[PDB]
Amino acid sequence: MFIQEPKKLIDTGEIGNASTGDILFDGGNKINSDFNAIYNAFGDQRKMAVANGTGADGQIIHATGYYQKHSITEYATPVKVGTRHDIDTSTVGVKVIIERGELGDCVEFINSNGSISVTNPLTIQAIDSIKGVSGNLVVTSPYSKVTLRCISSDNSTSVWNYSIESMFGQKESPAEGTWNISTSGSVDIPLFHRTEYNMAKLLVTCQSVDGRKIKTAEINILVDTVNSEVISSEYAVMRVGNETEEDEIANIAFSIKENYVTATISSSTVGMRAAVKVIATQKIGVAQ
Amino acid sequence: MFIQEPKKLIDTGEIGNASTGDILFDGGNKINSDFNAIYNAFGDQRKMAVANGTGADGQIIHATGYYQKHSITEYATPVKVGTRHDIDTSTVGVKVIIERGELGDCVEFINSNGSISVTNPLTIQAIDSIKGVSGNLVVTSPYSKVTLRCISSDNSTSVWNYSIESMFGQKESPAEGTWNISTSGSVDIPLFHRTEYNMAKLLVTCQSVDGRKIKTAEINILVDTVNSEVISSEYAVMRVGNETEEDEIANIAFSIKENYVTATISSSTVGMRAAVKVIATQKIGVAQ
Amino acid sequence: MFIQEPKKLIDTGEIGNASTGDILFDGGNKINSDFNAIYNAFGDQRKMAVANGTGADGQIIHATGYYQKHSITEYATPVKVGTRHDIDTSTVGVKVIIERGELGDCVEFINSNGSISVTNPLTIQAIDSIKGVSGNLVVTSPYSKVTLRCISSDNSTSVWNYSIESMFGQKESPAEGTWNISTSGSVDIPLFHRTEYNMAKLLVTCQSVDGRKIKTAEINILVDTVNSEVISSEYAVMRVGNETEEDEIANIAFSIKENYVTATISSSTVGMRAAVKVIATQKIGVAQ
Repeated sequence: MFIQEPKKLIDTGEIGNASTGDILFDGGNKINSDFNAIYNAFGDQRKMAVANGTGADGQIIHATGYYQKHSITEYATPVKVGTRHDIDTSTVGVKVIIERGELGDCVEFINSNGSISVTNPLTIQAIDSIKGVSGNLVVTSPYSKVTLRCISSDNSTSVWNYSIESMFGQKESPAEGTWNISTSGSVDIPLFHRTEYNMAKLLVTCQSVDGRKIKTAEINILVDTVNSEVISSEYAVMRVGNETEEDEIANIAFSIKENYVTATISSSTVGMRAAVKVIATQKIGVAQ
Repeated sequence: MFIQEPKKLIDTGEIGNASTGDILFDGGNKINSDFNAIYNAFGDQRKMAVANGTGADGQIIHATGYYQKHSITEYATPVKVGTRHDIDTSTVGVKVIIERGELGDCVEFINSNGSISVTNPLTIQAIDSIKGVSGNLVVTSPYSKVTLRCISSDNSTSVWNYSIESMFGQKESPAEGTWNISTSGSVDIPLFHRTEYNMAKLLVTCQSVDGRKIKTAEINILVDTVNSEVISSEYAVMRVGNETEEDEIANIAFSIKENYVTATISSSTVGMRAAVKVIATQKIGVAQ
Repeated sequence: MFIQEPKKLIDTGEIGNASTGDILFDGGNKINSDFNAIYNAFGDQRKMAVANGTGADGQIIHATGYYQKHSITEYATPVKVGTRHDIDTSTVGVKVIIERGELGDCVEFINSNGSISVTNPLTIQAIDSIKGVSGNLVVTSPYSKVTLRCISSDNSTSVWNYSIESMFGQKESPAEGTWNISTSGSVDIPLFHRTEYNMAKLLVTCQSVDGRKIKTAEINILVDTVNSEVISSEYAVMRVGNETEEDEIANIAFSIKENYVTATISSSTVGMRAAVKVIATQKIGVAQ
């Protein structure tokens, strides 16, 4: 691997005190050290073995950043903080050890070839320990994104915590916010175009300006594109200021309006607010 | 657009072999090429048209990175790997083509002005193909964040996969971990301050040290701030080592303790563990 | 704090017109300015107080980027766009003000020591305003990740929107895609290895090639590792082209096959498609 050297700056404090040759040589080397540091942090390090990362196929600065591909033997020694790794466990699980860190230090892993599995896992040992983990962190989720951050260092205590996420998938939410129920006692909230999702899950919480009346409900909806309708299933309903055990406080209905799956929320109570959030969706794609 | 040139390094191998003029000119140009490469990867490229990105309003290095605003005509030719784009489909949908990639290569898109929609979409063609997609990837989610990564190259096979997420929203989880049920047979787990959310959804899974007894349940809770209480709706309950079809294995209750919405988990069985995770929340904000 | 100066480039347009001393001094200073800009955007700025960030413990380029630790007095003045902050509200809540932005400008916050709470919050004022927020954005979620992006500038209107996420947690999805139901009328979809999760939540949507028949359902499953079985709870079922109010359109079953929790989907209708997505999971870890 390439272990950069800290930042070097040109000592302009000299020059009319050390002739050219000496200054240009010392300067250039410092400049090269710095650029190699930067380029290797945002570019493929495997290219250093060729013209020191120069040439027509030399290193480039990736705006998206870069995750290094290192070999098993290279992971025999602790990885530096701030580094990024694209793990390959295709032929065998790999273990990575992270040097002791300091508050905020971070190391991120990616799994572009999806080799991570239970038999060929990504084992991570963060010098000292990982919170909520006994010993090493064993990652078995293919095509995953693992982020480790140091949440406590001071002195003799270097503790890290982590996050694990899928590199891919449709995670977007088509709608999230709060809307007022107009004096007319009803409000339409466009969720998404009829063609974007087949199914969606939302949470709806309606509360009066004084918080005396409030209702919350979870709703799964199915988009029936052929009949231009939307089927819904509301459950886990909870209310507080309901005058009667029959009084809804707020009713939620669905339909397609202007080609947009739409939530229509109405209520008797005046000055009712309604928070609407889509927390999941499903779109039938193409098999395989 | 600005298409950087690979990394260039100063040939200190010369100097006391090529006079100053030649070395300073060749050096400076290389230095400028490199810095332009870096600055354009982390800064606004539209500024290059002014003093080559210099001046009081010249380019700067964004620690957060930067997403370039390019024109339609500029997207007529394949985009390089490692680039970032802030898409604008306000007047018309835009198509972007990504050059053939290699394992790990990445390209990320953002939609700051929220112009993406079904009529003015973001169409992406990743040289060769995108997994789970027939032809081009058509993005219609406004204010979205799209990430494309190459998951297979080798030779004649350049396949990419993608992720789509919302740029905005409250996605945080107020609590996730595992707690022991003390010998007293009960444990309180603070979830969040009474004022942070009106509604929350959690998953609870309790298992004995030997895995003979286990229960899982999903729970939606409503924070009644006025009466300082928390209403709950537990469902999808599943158990395995239940001695009786009336034996709960573990009971979950909610209330406000010390002003924190709190989960109280108790069980007869000794040595019971309980995993608690909040997978969704809803907070009534301000309309509009 | 360190407020970088815009990009500076070496004026090769001179040299055989201004002797060495003048060019090397002016050049070096520009080079240093640029590198300080880069290093301070991707490295610890607190090190500038020592040898200007040089030395054996000097600044380094973090591939993961870096989030600066600034003091209360330093936040008395507006923060520049593109900066990253690791907030510390351990002794008192801190307020940060963001200078007016332009479309796409971004500022990101992290909370490595988890000091953020309701009593010691992170208050953010984005010059002009934040959408869906009345006044300042008040963050009370510990160990959070806050991202602010400018979604509208033009002229007199500088509006921002934000996202809040947990820095840590297991958020990965073990499976998401679409599968064809073979002519045999049944398909097995491996979800994850039996040891990865104790509980999972999935959404399943099956639709015929012509969209006349379709069913959607939400399912929570519990992995019974001791008996090598999987218990399930299917609900919120919705159908459209059901010939009978008893006709399922598609049946979903679960079990462990080859040691992988597996979904088995079967249907009478020919040419049925099935979208399967795991939107939540729970793994019993170690208490504390």
